[PDB]
Amino acid sequence: AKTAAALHILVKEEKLALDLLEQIKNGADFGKLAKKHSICPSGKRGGDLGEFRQGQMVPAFDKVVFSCPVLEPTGPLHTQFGYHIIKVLYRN
Repeated sequence: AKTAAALHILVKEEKLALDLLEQIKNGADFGKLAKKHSICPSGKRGGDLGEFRQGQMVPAFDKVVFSCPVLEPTGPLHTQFGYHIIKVLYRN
């Protein structure tokens, strides 16, 4: 689509992603979990990038945006920086 609204959490290693995967079902909070675990310069912003086009952050985003349609969180997916879990919205 032209642009998509996406929430993103970047996990350094799968073991933390495994803790993240279980935590959301047991707890359930994608926005707050990004705040708690991102601890990065893009925690406040990466945890809520708003709408952006495929040419901003990372190609793997094209793979998932072309993997699951918007309104359907997907991840954690494989990426060179670690594992990306992304929630897809708007997308237009």
